Amino acid sequence: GWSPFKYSKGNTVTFKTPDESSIAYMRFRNCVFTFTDPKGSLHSIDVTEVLNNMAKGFRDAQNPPSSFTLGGHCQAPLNAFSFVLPGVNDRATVATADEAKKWENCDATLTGLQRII
Amino acid sequence: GWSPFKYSKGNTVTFKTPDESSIAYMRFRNCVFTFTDPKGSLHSIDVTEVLNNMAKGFRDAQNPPSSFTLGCQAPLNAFSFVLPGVNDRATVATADEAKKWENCDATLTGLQRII
Repeated sequence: GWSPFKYSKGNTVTFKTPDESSIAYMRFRNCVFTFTDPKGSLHSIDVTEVLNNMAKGFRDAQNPPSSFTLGGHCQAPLNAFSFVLPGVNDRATVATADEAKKWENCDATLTGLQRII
Repeated sequence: GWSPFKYSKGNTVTFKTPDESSIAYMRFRNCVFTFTDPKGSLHSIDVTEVLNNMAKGFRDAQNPPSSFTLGCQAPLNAFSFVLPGVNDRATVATADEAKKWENCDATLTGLQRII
């Protein structure tokens, strides 16, 4: 059965199987990343397949993990840049660490449903 | 005020000012790119700022055109805009997989105006 989840700005976003079985069988539906920009406007994007692809990336793991964490190598907390919306928060549109500094107090949320098959 | 537009699969997508003025003053609102994948599932993306950014690319021009065309030019198709994780080049990375998208539907709707 599907289980909704909700993360907010600053969360370390870790997705875990309920019984420590393999993360590669974790599936997602209706996942929406929402954020504000420095002018205060809202942006949203469906990131369901990004998340499904992340779980499927563990298919070949010999020692299969029971979780995966969004940050990357530094478990980067959820912020306006956690998922790319082309034209808004991509590094062509925000091409500097200084330019990205303006987005430091913008809100961000991640909601969706997960399950294991 | 804002004017609606709508483009369908295989249309040549050209945005044109109505008075032959510079296209760098065209702006967009509520632009959504929708497409189907080879399995039949529907996908959508907000492409409002992608389109604003194309128009903005003409701000510095000495002799700006009165139009720009999504593009030589490629008619609207499932790859006309990128939805990360679905139709990007890391996800559809081989020629046999790309071929499966050839018949997929694609639609572009939004509002436009001169500012």
